[PDB]
This record gives sequence, structure tokens and C-alpha cells, in this order.
Amino acid sequence: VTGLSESMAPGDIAELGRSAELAFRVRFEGALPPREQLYWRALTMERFDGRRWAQAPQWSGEDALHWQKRGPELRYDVIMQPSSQPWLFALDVAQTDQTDTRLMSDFHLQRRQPVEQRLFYRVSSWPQALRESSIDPRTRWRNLQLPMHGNPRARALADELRQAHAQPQALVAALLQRFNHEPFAYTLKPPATGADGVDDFLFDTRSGFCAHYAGAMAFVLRAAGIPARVVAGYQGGELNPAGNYLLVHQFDAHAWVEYWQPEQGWLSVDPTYQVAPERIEQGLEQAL
Ligand SMILES: [Cl-]
Repeated sequence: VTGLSESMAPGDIAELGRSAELAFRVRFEGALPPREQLYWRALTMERFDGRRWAQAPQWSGEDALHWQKRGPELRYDVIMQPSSQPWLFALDVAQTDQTDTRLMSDFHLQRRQPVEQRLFYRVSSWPQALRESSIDPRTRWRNLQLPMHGNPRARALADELRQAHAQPQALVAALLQRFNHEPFAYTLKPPATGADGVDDFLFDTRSGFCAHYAGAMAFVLRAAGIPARVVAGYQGGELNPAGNYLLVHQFDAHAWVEYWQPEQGWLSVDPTYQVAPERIEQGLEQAL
């Protein structure tokens, strides 16, 4: 069963980029949101071992210290194909009618068992929800984790950025600007990197797919003292006007970033948008 799994190395999402299998279908109560908003969260990956980003264990996120509803509620129904994984796909921050599924501490939906048959479920999402304005110290610590060894160039960059930009939002903007101005390539056939994979990507090849960009950005943020994690899921979808629903295929698999700061809580950012805005605005198969 092709699909997202609990870990990924840069390159692994590109392999899904090459699959046209169906992942899920979605029908909205009202108008389809703009494509730029169609970030379908599956899970977060908080552990980086120098090669792969991976899911950590979670606890409950269904409480008011965790998050606060604000802004518009988007209501939609989903039919998911079997994933053989226990994650329901939904726009952040999601609530469902599934009594065996819980919103976890990292704002992903964890089902008690993996989805091994087609599954219909109903969702409400609050994309403007405030997330963890006060962060659990364990969550903070976990999201500053890096290997001690490896990727010295990226650590040097993070140091330089931290010294130049006191405010997290400014540092994040400066990092996004590097992707925007430098000759980065967005490709389904990224060049191989060596052991210092983040350095090789940022400073040598400047070529990758979404996991390269998301993983490298999360690395640099953590090295600069900004808690950050990779978000994995899907972005976009294909409209079926005969049936009035969106299809989301495996080629729509995507990875992005969220980072934390006091008061504002977690904010999501997508470095891919700096290099391949058409991917976001048009969809991968209209771009690549
Ligand atoms: Cl990838």
C-alpha cells in the first residue's frame, strides 16, 4: 500500500511524486478554498537523525492549553483509500466525527488502528486557530533536537542568522529569502547527497524535492534556537466538476515546516513556495 509513512529521508516524497494512486477524495459544504490553502496535514516528524525525519510518540492535543478556535470553520467530508497507517488527513486544526480518532499534541489526527479499508469521515477545520501559545517544555525541547555531529555548514548559517535576526519571524523570512534568490531547483529527480545531506543540498546541489526543503529549513531553524518540525501530508488536489469533489493522489504528497514562538504559537511555512510557487498555485502535475 503506497503512501506516507512515519519517517522520510529527502528523496522519499519524490518517490510518491511518481505515483498516481489515489489517496483520498474531499467534498466541501461550501466553495472550494483556494489551492494555496489546501495543506492536508497527515503527521509531524519531530526527530532528525542526520538522514531521516521521523514521527515521535504523542499525547492528547484536544484541550484549551493546546489550542483556541478562531477564524472561519471549514466543513467537509473525506473518503480515504486504505493507507495502512493510523493518520486521517485534514486541514489544520481539525476535528472529526470519528470516535476512534484523536487530535494529538502535534495537531495531527491519530486513529486507534491503521486505515485498512476505505473510510468516510466528516471534518471541521479552523485554519486560523491559535496553536500552543504556551508550549509544553518537553515539546519545546523535542523540537530543538539535532544530532551533535554532521552538517557543520548549516549550523554555521544558523549561527549567522541567529546573530543577525533576534525576532524568529525575521529569521524565518531571511531563510525563505535564501531559497527565493539562490538558484534552487525543485525536481522529482534530485541529485544524491553525502553524509552531510543538509549542507550538500543548501550549499552544493541546491536541488531537491519538498523533503529537502522542509528538512533543511527545519534543521536551520532548530540550529538557530527556534523550535521547528516537519509537517507531512498532501498539498492541493484535482477537481472533478462532474462529481463536485477534489481528488488527492499520491503525487500531491508534500512536506512543509512549522515553527514556534511565544504568544503567536505555531506558524506553518512552506519553503517550496519560494522555489516552485506554480506547484502550490497550479498543483504538481501542472508543474512537474
Ligand atoms: Cl523528497
